[PDB]
Amino acid sequence: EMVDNLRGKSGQGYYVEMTVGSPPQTLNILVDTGSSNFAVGAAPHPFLHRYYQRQLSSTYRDLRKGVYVPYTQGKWEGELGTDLVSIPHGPQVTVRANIAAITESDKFFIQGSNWEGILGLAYAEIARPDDSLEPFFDSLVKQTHVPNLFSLQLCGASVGGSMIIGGIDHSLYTGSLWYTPIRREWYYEVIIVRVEINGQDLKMDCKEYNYDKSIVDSGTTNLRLPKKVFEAAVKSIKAASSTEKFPDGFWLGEQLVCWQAGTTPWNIFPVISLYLMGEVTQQSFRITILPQQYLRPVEDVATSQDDCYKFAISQSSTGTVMGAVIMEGFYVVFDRARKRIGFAVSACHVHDEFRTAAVEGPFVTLDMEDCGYN
Ligand SMILES: CCNc1cc(C(=O)N[C@@H](Cc2ccccc2)[C@H](O)CNCc2cccc(C(F)(F)F)c2)cc(N2CCCCS2(=O)=O)c1
Ligand SMILES: CCNc1cc(C(=O)N[C@@H](Cc2ccccc2)[C@H](O)CNCc2cccc(C(F)(F)F)c2)cc(N2CCCCS2(=O)=O)c1
Repeated sequence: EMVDNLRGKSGQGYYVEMTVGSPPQTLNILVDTGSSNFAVGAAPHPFLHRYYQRQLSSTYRDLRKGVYVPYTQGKWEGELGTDLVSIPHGPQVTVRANIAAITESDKFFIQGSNWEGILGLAYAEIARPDDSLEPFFDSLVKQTHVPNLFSLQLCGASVGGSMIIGGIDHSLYTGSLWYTPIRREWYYEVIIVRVEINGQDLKMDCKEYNYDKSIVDSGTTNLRLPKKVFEAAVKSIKAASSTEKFPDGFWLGEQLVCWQAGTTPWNIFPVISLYLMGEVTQQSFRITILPQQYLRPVEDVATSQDDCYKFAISQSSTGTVMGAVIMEGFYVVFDRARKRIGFAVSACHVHDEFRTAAVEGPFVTLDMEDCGYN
């Protein structure tokens, strides 16, 4: 019943159907492993087709406290309250949860996205205004018998996939699940120990990859990399693809790259391997990313004699973000109960006739260095 319960549009997040209030008001809610506030449009906005109407809910309780959340992209402010929340195509559970009723926003809501709010699935430590505001998943686990785990299978304008709450769906992946420790419970923080491009080690001190943290973030589109890592990665991708030359603006995400329909030269773009810390000392596994992931298609009927793409790798000053383009085609298990994140090749994994996304291990290094930045 939970399979294929996610929809989206490319670059605009994946959402699940939810209800808030009693009687239930149906809203589409963006699934975000990169924050911890459950928030819903609660006043008219140019890009909202619908919004939460507190006055129509018998079960609403105002908490008499405002809240402000600035993301990497977008920001909102609203009023805290609590109400009943359900997931019609999730576990047949309903919980009373904290809800931020958004009454003002700036570059948050997206024209044509089909979602009206956001479900922050990370830990209390990064909830606003502070960690006493219990996140939704914590409320769900406490109030129901749901096991303390969820999994996301994001598939690659319309996109889809599945969120499985309280379990692992074996029909959604092949091969082995490989686990990386959640380093600290705030974001879903993990450790990258090695990066390869086109099979060639980037050859940096591994702490650089995690300056100042690395996170798994379904709510962010791109692979985001620390400046020094971004610059080295762009250099390596440019070199591997040097049979064709693209404008500087493409590499900065300012510009599209386009080819005649059906002729995208995938083979000239390299594979990227991120090695994630294993559960055992100096052991790791790698997830391999194809250009079908990091060249994000941009749908536009005006450009449709062509296939056009945005470079979905960008610079960060706040550490690494493994966003949606990285997660797509993997089955990603957020095993909160065992403080670990599992990766496997998903049922909707990306591949062509030459190459495929992969999750492979184990790998061993003799280097005794801790790759964590702090
Ligand atoms: C899905 C919408 N496209 C993008 C969304 C976000 C982003 O900030 N996502 C946050 C949720 C969100 C979803 C939809 C619209 C707007 C925001 C996600 O929560 C960020 N997670 C890290 C974070 C950063 C700062 C504060 C917090 C806090 F914890 F919530 F406070 C979390 C970033 C982003 N990037 C920056 C542009 C250039 C492209 S990008 O991918 O590099 C593209
Ligand atoms: C904090 C829980 N609010 C509420 C919980 C339930 C309830 O009975 N939940 C059961 C599932 C359900 C889903 C949708 C409609 C009706 C029922 C659930 O199976 C009960 N689980 C045991 C339980 C009961 C009470 C408290 C708790 C708790 F875990 F301690 F919180 C658990 C109903 C409810 N209301 C529905 C609108 C109209 C009035 S209401 O108060 O009855 C508020």
